[PDB]
Amino acid sequence: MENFQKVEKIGEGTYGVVYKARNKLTGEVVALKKIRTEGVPSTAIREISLLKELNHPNIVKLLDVIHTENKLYLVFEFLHQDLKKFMDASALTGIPLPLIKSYLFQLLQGLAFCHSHRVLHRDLKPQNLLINTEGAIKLADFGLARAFGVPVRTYTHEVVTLWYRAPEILLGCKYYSTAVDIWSLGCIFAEMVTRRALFPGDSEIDQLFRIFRTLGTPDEVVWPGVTSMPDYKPSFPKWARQDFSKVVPPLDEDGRSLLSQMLHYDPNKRISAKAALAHPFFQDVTKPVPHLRL
Ligand SMILES: NC(=O)c1cc([N+](=O)[O-])ccc1NCc1ccc(O)cc1
Repeated sequence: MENFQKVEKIGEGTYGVVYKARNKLTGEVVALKKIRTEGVPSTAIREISLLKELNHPNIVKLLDVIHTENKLYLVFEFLHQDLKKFMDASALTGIPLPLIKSYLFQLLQGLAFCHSHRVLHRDLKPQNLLINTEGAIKLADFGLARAFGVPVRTYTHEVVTLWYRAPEILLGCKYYSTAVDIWSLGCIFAEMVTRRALFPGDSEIDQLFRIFRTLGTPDEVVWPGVTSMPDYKPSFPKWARQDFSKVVPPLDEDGRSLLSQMLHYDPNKRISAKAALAHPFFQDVTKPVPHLRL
């Protein structure tokens, strides 16, 4: 709009183009997201508007929702870097364990807050985890998935990443629960530790089979009800579960314990954000400041 002087093109999310913009008046620097079509559902705008009240230090603030000419703009507080970029920049030496722990602890606080307010993310990934020079990390796009929906790609021929998708979503479950976010975060925690994606599937089935190959093909024993799920097939190969010690070496037993609880197959057995915060892994948590090159 004419109220913003597009500084640059921050990128192209799974909803639309994102710009770093400066408020001509306030001078405020923000992230402006133009949402993808021909009318804008009033149900969507109401849902979105509710999110302006969902404020927490570990949640990227949604400053404004602007509906105009079949176009919807979301104005968000701006942060200089995402975790995907930071991990790549830290690929040679790895992110120090104290910082990994701090980030996981903060992300869990953010999740606990949203979940206590009955708001789910549903599409957590390194790119929507934003960080600043203060050692803070925040979750971006909370609640957008429900307020809207999800197509085959993003909106314009852009492959949607499935690497962080919970198995219940992959097996066709129609009702998501807060557990899907814990799964995604577990996958991200593993990636920060090993410096490699945990389950980098390139198709829905490859995603599911990569999970099965590591955690074992689920059955009625570990996941009651799994064989009755929409896309479950009796023909799925039966893989034995691997040792966590081989999954995220050289993570210590406190870390491996927490991760295994975040990756339980049964959404109901999967640990909650609130409960994870009390896990012994965080007994010595601190808040280190990252070396950020902007
Ligand atoms: N709220 C935000 O600040 C932000 C928003 C989205 N987004 O998709 O809504 C993506 C990245 C973001 N910042 C990190 C960033 C900043 C500058 C860059 O050049 C690249 C990444």
